[PDB]
Amino acid sequence: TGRPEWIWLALGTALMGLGTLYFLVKGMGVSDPDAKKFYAITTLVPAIAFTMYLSMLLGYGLTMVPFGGEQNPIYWARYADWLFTTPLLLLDLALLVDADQGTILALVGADGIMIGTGLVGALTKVYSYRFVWWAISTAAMLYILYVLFFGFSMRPEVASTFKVLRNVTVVLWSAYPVVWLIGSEGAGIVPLNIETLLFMVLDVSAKVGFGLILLRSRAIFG
Amino acid sequence: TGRPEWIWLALGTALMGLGTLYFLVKGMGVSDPDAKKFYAITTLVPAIAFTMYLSMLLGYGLTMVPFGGEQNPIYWARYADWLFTTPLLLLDLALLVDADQGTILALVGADGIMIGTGLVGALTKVYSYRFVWWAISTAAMLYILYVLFFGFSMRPEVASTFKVLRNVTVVLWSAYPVVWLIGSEGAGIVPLNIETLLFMVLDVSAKVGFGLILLRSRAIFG
Amino acid sequence: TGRPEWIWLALGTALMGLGTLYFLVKGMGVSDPDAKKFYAITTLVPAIAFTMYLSMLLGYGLTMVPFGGEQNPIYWARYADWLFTTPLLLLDLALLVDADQGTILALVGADGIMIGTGLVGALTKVYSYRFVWWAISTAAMLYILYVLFFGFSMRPEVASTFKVLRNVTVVLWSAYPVVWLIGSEGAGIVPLNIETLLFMVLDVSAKVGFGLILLRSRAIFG
Ligand SMILES: CC(C)CCCCCCCCCCCC[C@H](C)CCCCCCCC(C)C
Ligand SMILES: CC(C)CCCCCCCCCCCC[C@H](C)CCCCCCCC(C)C
Ligand SMILES: CC(C)CCCCCCCCCCCC[C@H](C)CCCCCCCC(C)C
Ligand SMILES: *C/C=C(C)/C=C/C=C(C)/C=C/C1=C(C)CCCC1(C)C
Ligand SMILES: *C/C=C(C)/C=C/C=C(C)/C=C/C1=C(C)CCCC1(C)C
Ligand SMILES: *C/C=C(C)/C=C/C=C(C)/C=C/C1=C(C)CCCC1(C)C
Repeated sequence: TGRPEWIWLALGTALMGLGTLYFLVKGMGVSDPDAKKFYAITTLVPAIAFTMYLSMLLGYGLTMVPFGGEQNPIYWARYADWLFTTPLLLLDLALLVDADQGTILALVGADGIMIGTGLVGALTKVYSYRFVWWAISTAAMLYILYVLFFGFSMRPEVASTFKVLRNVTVVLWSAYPVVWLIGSEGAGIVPLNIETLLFMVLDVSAKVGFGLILLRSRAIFG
Repeated sequence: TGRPEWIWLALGTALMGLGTLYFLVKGMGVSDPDAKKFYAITTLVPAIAFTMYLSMLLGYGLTMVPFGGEQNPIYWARYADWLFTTPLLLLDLALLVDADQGTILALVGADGIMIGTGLVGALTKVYSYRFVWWAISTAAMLYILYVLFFGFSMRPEVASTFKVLRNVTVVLWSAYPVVWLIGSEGAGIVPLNIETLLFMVLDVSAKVGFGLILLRSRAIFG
Repeated sequence: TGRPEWIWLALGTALMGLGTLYFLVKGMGVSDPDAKKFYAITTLVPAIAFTMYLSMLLGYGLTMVPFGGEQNPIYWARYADWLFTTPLLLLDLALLVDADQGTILALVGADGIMIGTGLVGALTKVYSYRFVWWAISTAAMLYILYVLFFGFSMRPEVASTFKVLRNVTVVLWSAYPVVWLIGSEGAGIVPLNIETLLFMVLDVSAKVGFGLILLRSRAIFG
């Protein structure tokens, strides 16, 4: 459309759609209950992202936020996506290593706090306070990354695949607060069309790339 | 009130209230943990619907959506209801057959996608796009119905009761996308007062009728 | 600020922040899975409350509701807090006594209904109807309190600690509907600044006070 970022929302929509259908077909036939869990979780993630990319593409998931005395285009639908998809991604990791339930609840809840405070930050009209929310969200993120690294006799296959996905997760997720900070939600140093591209690349990598690694491994089978 | 559909919202409120109190009294005394689960799930469903029917009745759960250059009355509270009640209904089925957790997560998540995209569709102001959301929601519904039919040594009692509730579920749930399509959210072929009646009959049947079948069966006891 | 209630939102923010960091440090080193659960649940509760107290403090979690022909300041962020923190508090109790899953689902769902109907009540513009929602919410609360008292061979340590926390819970939670009723959401007999103080004292007691009791007990360890 007239939104220069449309192309990246259209490509992200397509790529998440295609990944969803690929993982859907792929899990057909799986009967191993353990594998079934990883397929469900991992197919749902880009399915949800598909819908929220489409909602941005069609303009539904966009709102205007006044701050710095301008009308700032804020794509709120990203936060509806991440609210569900990031705990699911963490559940994939958590099930892989057979985490304690207390650790899973710590992780999902810290994640909720991460996304929810990112959303408040995204919609806050007092510019300096936006970054207070950014910082609290970032602290939740660092708690999560901490736990993925220092809170965890897995069969070697589990350990191997977990170590790869953990490294994928730390590197990609750590980029999100930077993109937000430099983009239109934060300091406005990078234009929205380039921010939207950055988040498209991260999201497809963190969802479809991550799931391709995971669903290809024997680590998911009993 | 001045809303011709008020009578059907009032009757639905009453019928969901009465079913809630009936199942509440009925489960008094149940000590079998397995039965306790089916009572909790099944009592909660019309309790939630009661509150959302009342919110429509009092006017809180109604908003105006501009599309086709008119101010279209959209009852959004139905989606808050269904967001919680339809996965609970699926959990009842899922527990009955002792489904794998991966299958339960596939089902709840597809359901979330179904209702959430129905909600986006209901609130979308570009008329043609409303039906894009309808179609995606319908595809999620067909996934769910698929799984209820082709994804599942139950004691005979389980199998019998499941087969009945599964048939109830496919027939009633499949009617919802049609009512939406022909009613005020979609093509506007049927007036809101008749749509509201249709959804009242479906909802009471899918909640109170379904639970009467289920809670009467010995299938719910260990 | 210019909001006389700011001091109590600032103190509540600080006290919930400090309790969160205290329980965080405290649970460092716990390896007992059972204890890990109670720490996660119990650290998350004031963490969430911290964010929602800060959102009120900064003005984000405040909206104006027209009712009685005035513009009534309503802090909606309390309901986002409680929506998550009150079922977590109930989960702490429920895990302590090893409740049946059916009882946990009854409790979380009644709780959802309690907070959600409180929220509708808080945002309803027809003044008399506000108290219809109050009453339904209160009925959900009384169901919960009922179950905490009459629905439950625990090791003596469990029983002791549960009896204390149950008594803490009944007394503090029962005060919330009264504060709402007499305060700015309800009859307007007590000013918002005094209401905000009352809820600050209850919240800190029900979260940080409750968790101090719980996390100090050996009841949380296998
Ligand atoms: C059969 C497998 C390999 C997957 C094909 C399904 C299609 C959709 C997603 C697949 C590609 C993603 C690889 C993961 C990592 C990346 C960093 C993706 C970032 C996107 C950038 C654009 C590059 C081209 C693509 C169209 C694949
Ligand atoms: C004791 C049992 C039978 C239930 C009585 C509790 C009352 C409320 C619901 C009970 C009736 C519902 C039967 C399920 C199926 C139906 C298709 C219901 C659709 C509603 C249509 C109106 C018919 C009359 C009613 C008032 C029951
Ligand atoms: C190490 C322990 C004791 C806790 C210290 C962490 C700090 C924050 C919360 C601790 C205090 C709360 C006690 C629970 C009960 C109360 C009724 C709290 C209500 C608050 C009223 C203000 C009183 C002073 C306070 C600043 C503690
Ligand atoms: C599917 C997409 C994923 C994996 C997205 C991850 C998003 C985050 C890790 C976001 C983090 C943020 C912060 C740490 C700071 C505030 C802004 C956020 C929400 C972008
Ligand atoms: C308690 C009520 C129940 C069982 C409601 C079920 C609702 C659905 C199956 C709704 C389905 C829809 C679609 C498939 C298409 C878009 C519109 C919906 C949300 C009405
Ligand atoms: C962390 C805070 C807690 C424990 C808050 C508890 C809140 C309640 C028990 C609220 C109850 C309410 C009703 C029973 C009636 C309507 C108003 C409410 C939501 C304040």
